[PDB]
Parts: sequence; C-alpha cells; structure tokens
Amino acid sequence: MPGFYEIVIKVPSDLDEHLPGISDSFVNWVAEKEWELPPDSDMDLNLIEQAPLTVAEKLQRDFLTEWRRVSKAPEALFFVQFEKGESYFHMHVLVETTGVKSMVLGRFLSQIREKLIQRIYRGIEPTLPNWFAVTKTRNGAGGGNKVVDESYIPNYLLPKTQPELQWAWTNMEQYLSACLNLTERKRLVAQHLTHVSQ
Amino acid sequence: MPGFYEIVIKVPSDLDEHLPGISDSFVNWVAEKEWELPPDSDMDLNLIEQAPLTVAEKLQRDFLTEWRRVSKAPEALFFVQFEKGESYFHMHVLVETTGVKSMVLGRFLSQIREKLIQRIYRGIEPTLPNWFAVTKTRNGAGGGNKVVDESYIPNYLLPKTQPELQWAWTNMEQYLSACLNLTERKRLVAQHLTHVSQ
Amino acid sequence: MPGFYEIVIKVPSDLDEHLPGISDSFVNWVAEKEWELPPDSDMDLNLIEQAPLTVAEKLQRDFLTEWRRVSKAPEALFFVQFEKGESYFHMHVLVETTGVKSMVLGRFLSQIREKLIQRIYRGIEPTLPNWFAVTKTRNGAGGGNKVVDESYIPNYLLPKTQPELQWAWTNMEQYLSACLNLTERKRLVAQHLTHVSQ
Amino acid sequence: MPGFYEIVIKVPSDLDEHLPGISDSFVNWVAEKEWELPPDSDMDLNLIEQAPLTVAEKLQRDFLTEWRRVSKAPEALFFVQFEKGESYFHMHVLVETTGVKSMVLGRFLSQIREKLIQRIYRGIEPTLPNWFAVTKTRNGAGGGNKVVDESYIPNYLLPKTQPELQWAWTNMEQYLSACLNLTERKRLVAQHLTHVSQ
DNA sequence: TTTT
DNA sequence: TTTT
DNA sequence: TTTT
Repeated sequence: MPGFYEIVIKVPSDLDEHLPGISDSFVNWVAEKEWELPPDSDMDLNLIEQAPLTVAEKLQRDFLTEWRRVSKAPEALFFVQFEKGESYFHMHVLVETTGVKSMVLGRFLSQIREKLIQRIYRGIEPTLPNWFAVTKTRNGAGGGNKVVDESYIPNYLLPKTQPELQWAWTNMEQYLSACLNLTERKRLVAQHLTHVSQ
Repeated sequence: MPGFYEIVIKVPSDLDEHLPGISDSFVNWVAEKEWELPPDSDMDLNLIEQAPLTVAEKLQRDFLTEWRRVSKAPEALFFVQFEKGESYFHMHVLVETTGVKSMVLGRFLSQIREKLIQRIYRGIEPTLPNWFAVTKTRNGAGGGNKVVDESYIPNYLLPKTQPELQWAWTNMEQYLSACLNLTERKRLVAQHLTHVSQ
Repeated sequence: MPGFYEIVIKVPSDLDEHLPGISDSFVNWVAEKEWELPPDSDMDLNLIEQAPLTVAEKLQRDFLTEWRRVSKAPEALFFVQFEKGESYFHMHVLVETTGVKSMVLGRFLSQIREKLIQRIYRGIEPTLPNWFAVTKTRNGAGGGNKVVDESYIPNYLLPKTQPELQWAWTNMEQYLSACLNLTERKRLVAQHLTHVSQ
Repeated sequence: MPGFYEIVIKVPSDLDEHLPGISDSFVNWVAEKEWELPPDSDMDLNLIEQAPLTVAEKLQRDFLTEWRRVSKAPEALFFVQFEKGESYFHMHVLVETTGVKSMVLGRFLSQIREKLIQRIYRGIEPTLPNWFAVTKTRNGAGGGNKVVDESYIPNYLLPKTQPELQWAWTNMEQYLSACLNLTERKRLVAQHLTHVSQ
C-alpha cells in the first residue's frame, strides 16, 4: 500500500501579536462567512468556532488545489482534521505519496507555503514559531520524511473527540459516516483494537 | 595482488538545506528518468528509491569515465555500492591502483571533485560536511592512503543487505550473480568465513 | 490587422570579458555542432559564422517555446533575424500581440529572461549593457510598448543583406522564398516601394 | 582562402625591472645555449642577439606545440618573425584559423598564456604592460578578432630588414629561401608591388 | 636546468 | 552536455 | 481572486 505524509498547519488566533499590520478587508470577508451543520452529524453549536474553521477550510482547499495542479492528478486521497490545541490550533493532513518522491518534496512544500502566504496573508510572513513545517523520523542530522501507514489514523486522529476535534474532511468510502459521528469513530477504534490484538 | 582504494561519496537528500539555489532544470531532468528491475534479481519495488539511484549511477559513470580518461586504461576494475545510512546516503567504490601512485592521488581526487561539481552541480559547492573525502590508515598526522585488499569486501559490503543495500555495480566475473541476489552473497560470505577459519 | 512587438537580443562574442567563469561543457557542446546550407539558398560558406548562429537558433527556439507555453497558442507568427553589428551581434524578432496585452508584457519578458539565464547560462548574469531590453515609443517618462505594423519589415530588415544579414527564420507563406534568397528580398522591396509611392 | 591571426608576443630585456626575483638557474641555462648561422643565409654575427633569440625560439616552439595539441592537427601553417623595437622586443605570428573559431579563441589564448607563465617563468607573472594580448579590428566596444589575409605579410613583415629583423621561421614552400636572404624578400616585395599595381 |  |  |  502507498504511504502517506503528515503536514501540520498552525492557525493563528490573534490580531495584535500574530498578524501585524492586518487589513480590515480580510477580517470583514472572514467574519461574513457563516456555516451550518448537516442533519446527519453529532456536534455542538457552541463548541465549534466560525472564523478559525472558515480559514482552515479555505487553507485546506487551497492546499488540495495546489497539490492537484502540481501532481496533475485530481484523484488524490486526503484526510484533513482540525484538532484544538492548548497553545495554537493545529490541523493534520494525510496526503498520499503518489507522484512526488521525497527529495523534491522540500521545494514543493516551500512553493506551497509561499503561495499560501501570498494568497491568504497577501504576502505577509507571520511571526509564529515554525508554523509551516513537516515532521521527520527523528534520527540525528539529515533525517528522511516521516511516512504514515494505515495503523496511524485510528490511534491518533479517531480517538480525538470534543472539544479537541473541530472538523474532519475525509475522502475515503469507509470514512464517510465517521467524519462527524462519534459512534462510527468509536466502532472503528474498537475494530482496530480487536484487529491488532491478534 | 594489486591493492584497491576506498572513496566514499555522499549523496544529498534535501533542496532547502543542502542545495541552495537549485534550478528547476536539474530536478526536472532527474525526476524524468525512471528505471526498471531485471528479472534475474531479488529486490523490492518500494524499498528502492528513484532520484537518489538516478544521481548515484550518473556520478559513478562520470567517475569511471574520468578515471579511464586520466589513467588511459579502459580495462579498470571497479565495484560501486550504494549503502543507505542514518544521516546521509553513502556510496563506496573499489578502484584498482594500477597506474596512479599515492602522492599524486590528491590532485587527481581534487580534479575529479571539481569536475563533478562543474558537471552535476554546474559550479555549485554543497554545504555538506566533508561530502567528498578519502579515508586514511588512522595514524597521527599526515597518514598515507588506506589500501583495500581482498579480505574487505565480503566483511563490509556483502553482508550489507536490505534496507541498507540499494544498488551494487560490479565488474568481476565471480560477482556477476552476487550483485542483486542475496543467496549468492550469503554463499560467498559463508565461503569466506569457512576459508578464514583455517 | 494585429500589431507586432520588437524585442532585440544581444549575443556575446567573448569569454574573458563577457562571460566570467564559464565552464568547458558549454563551449564543448557549442563547438561540436556544425550546420549546413540548403540547396535553395544564396549565401557564403565563409561569411556565415557557426557558434553565434548555433546559439542564436537555440535562443530563438527557447523563446518560441516559452511564448507558446505562456500564451497557450502554438499557431503564433514570428520573424527572427540575426543582423551583424559593429559593437555586438543583435537579433530582432516580430512576435504577434495575440493574447498578451501590454501591461503584463513586462513580467512575461522578465520571466523569459530569467528562464533563459537559468537555462543557457545556468544562473549566470552577463555584464553586457542592457543586453535584454525592449524598445519604446520614445516619449517622456513612462512610454508604452512600441508596436510594429506591416510597413516596417521591408524597410528595416529586408534591405539588410550581407555581411550584415546572418540568418532569417520566417513563418509566413509569402516569405518562404525570401529568407535566404536576395532576389526575392529585392523584389519584395521594389514592390513595397512601388506600393508606397502612390 | 582561410584567414590568419596576428598575436604579438613581447620579450623582456631586463632583470631588475621586468622579472623581479628570478633564480640563477634560468639565466645559467639561457647563457649556456649558443646558436650558429646556416651557410645559405645573409645576416651578421654582431647584429643578431643570443638570449632574445634563444627565448623567442623556445616560446614559438611551445606555442606551436600547444596549438597542435589543442586543435589536434599537426599540419598547421605558421610564420613567426622576431622584429626589433624601440621600447620592447616584439614577435609576430601568422597562425591559420583551421578549427578554432573566434569566440573560444579568448579562453584558448588565456590557457596558452597561463601555460607559458607556469612553464617558462615557473609561475611568475611579469610586470610588462599588456605583454600578452591580441589585436582587434579597431571599432568601438566589443570588436572582433582581426583577421590576416594574404596581402599583409609582404607589406608589414617582408620589408622589415636589418637591424629590425632578427629571425623569421616560415613553413610555406614559397618562403623557404626568403627567411634569411634579403634578395628573395626584395624580389617578393617587387612582385607583390607589380601585382597590386594592376 | 627543459627537444633526457 | 540540451530537440535523449 | 473582488459587484460571491
């Protein structure tokens, strides 16, 4: 089975310490974009933010479009998950490694970061510590890219629920009902635990 | 029997920390060079890289051509082996000492390094720590060149298998089947161990 | 009728004053390329150079490919002419204005120059005075792009013959025989003079 | 007919102003080399020097060997002439343009100068004003290489006699007797004058 | 100490 | 070593 | 990627 990558995206949450010299048009366009909830979900109307989700969905859509334009393959699997943190809001992704190798991944990631800066931030570099970086295999000096197998999502992304879990955009067929429903996620976690117990 | 030399070559694996200011033509020509596997081998389709092997074969071919042009002898024995490492990818070579002495070897190695920089990197000096250096006999100050006898390959290059072993280019007659097959390598290792046990 | 643009390209002719620090691979590839003459031409074997023509044809082919890739239109009219000068060798072009406006032409020309520098010279900027520039309408401060109509080629490019004329690559149907033959060029000049005399 | 090049070489004539810090081995080897005169000549035993001629013949032999090694053609025409000057001794050459173009001539001349410096002076650059340079066509900025046709030798090198003429090394068949004999040179000059008078 |  |  |  083809491997997957893990790219963490940090979403800011301040205007007087994270985005210096911000404009009124950006916040006016962000705040004027409300969202609703599907009837086949199980979330809360007060535990889900608006502007952070609105910018996270735009960032993930821009990343997906950039990946589809670079790899020239619209049928690319992805699994984005916005998980609430204590210091800064983080978002994980599971992009397949079909096409892109590993040595050229650095230049592609740099170009994606530059495009996201010139698009969302309109050419403004935030002062967040390593807000756009990738993980490695934790070696010494010059470690390779960390790969993601199948036994990684049900042990680090599925058990994460409220209030940590915010929104999960899937693409697989066996995860259409386990995106916003906690019962399907718990069933999948139990199935994985019973499978790995053999 | 004539001795052999051991020259280690370090292959980079990053574009935003190893090759500053890398043009797009180089990576476009490197990524657009796929390779296949021979039917008389025993490797894996996922444990073998593409771009690292593609640049390593080009580097070893350039080194062989430069050695044949300098020594003016096309019948030169060689044994290149690309071994995977923890920090950086390394490649060992076993070039015979027919023609070149030892004092002039430094200038020849410097010229070969300059030619490889002006050819592969097109006049770009990488920031890798001692990426192009030779080994010595480990003495005090001003040690001689380390020679390689016959009892060196089956104890440091043959036991190295997957996932450390990537590709082994041979030239001898008794090593044609022990290049990509693990059974022949194990048989040769056992034969050497039984021979040195007397 | 759609207008045309006039972009002058300067070709160097020195290695110890124009291209500081040039590798031997470039000159080795340039010197190993010989061209012949078609039987339906009328030129000289001594008045036509080799390396300047060989680099000019490559530059014009790269420019045509870049224009076809940017404008996304392979059916683009062009008329390149390499004219010998007293100070530096110059080459004129007649690219149609189908697709590209005038305000975005500056960024496109800058990108084309950067690509030609990173491809031919491979990250080497020559010290020639304004070797890559475009002409204007000669006004005050902020003149627009100089357009080229139909009454411009037979009065500035057709009368230019030997030894000034080196090679003329056309694309029109009425100029297929007036590329290397002086009789057709003289006939076209006489026809234009008789037409403008009314 | 193929053209010819004109490269002027300046020969020093001082040790305490031209070659600072010169070893005694050079002058010891120069002074220990005496030359004679052929019986089929017409020169003088007092008007012909020894050390300038001895270094000029070695310089021209080294230049001829370097040209034959670079162009890979031993059958190369040449016509060297050591002419006495008022300021510094100069030597002219007439090397054919078979093989070498004009753009790569600069790098070849620089390499020849570097080899002559590292071989004759053993890596010592003299302080003579432009002692190793080539002539141009006298234009503005970026003039090409000055070519030498047939009507150039009998009007600038043949009339130059004693005490200006020192030694003329030829290679042609019609100039074997006009190398050291003034009668043949005068006859050739008269023939050229009668030919150009038509 | 130079066409070994 | 540049229309693989 | 600007009269959603």
